[PDB]
Amino acid sequence: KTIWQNYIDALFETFPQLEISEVWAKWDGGNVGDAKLTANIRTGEHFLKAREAHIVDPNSDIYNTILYPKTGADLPCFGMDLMKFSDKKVIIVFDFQHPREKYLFSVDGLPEDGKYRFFEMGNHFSKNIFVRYCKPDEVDQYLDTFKLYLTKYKEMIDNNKPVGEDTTVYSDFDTYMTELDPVRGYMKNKFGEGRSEAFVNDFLFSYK
Ligand SMILES: C=CC1=C(C)/C(=C/c2[nH]c(/C=C3N=C(/C=C4\NC(=O)C(C)=C4C=C)C(C)=C\3CCC(=O)O)c(CCC(=O)O)c2C)NC1=O
Repeated sequence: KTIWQNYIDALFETFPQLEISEVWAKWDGGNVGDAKLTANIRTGEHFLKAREAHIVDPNSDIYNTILYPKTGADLPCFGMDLMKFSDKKVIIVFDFQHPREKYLFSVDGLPEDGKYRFFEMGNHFSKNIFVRYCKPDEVDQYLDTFKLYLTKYKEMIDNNKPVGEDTTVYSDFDTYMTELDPVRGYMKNKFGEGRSEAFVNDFLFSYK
């Protein structure tokens, strides 16, 4: 059972071609394990990969997924970080994440964002970065907006039909995310340092 189930459903209802090609990890961890990690690789028409991490424990439920489109049409990735940290607190982030360094991407008609702790806005995050904070029982209030972002992304995929498989397009992007993403603290704590290292470098941001 996950509070993110309707977001997850919407994603795969939009892109039903994204089927599991590799289960990269199913790990136990946390307290004596109360933490579980599932890391899947999915592939399908017009995508290089969709890499999906889902970490659950008694207090938290994190769904971290990036759709890497096929290269050749200068399309952004679609990224999400849906984090429940406790019974009282969640953060929802999703965005069009463009692989070009210091390149402003936007989709006119979408909400526009407004500074954050860790990343650099406008650099692999778009003008339409969507970040909200709320209670777990409140997450579906933003589902319709998420569905609009999915609709726009499906439109760009369907209209451009990229076919390239040049993973080096994503090198700067995966390098930036590796450098800046605050995933290491949580991961080491629950799973150990070698597993943390592998998860970040060989699964999350492996195109460096
Ligand atoms: C798997 C483990 C995992 C951990 C431990 C994790 C932690 C994590 N991500 C964060 C922020 C964030 N995370 C993102 C975005 C992303 N980050 C990504 O890895 C991707 C793909 C995006 C795509 C949109 C952004 C923009 C913030 C800053 C939010 C903020 O400052 O409130 C924060 C700061 C939240 C805050 O203080 O408000 C933490 C602790 N995210 C995780 O996924």
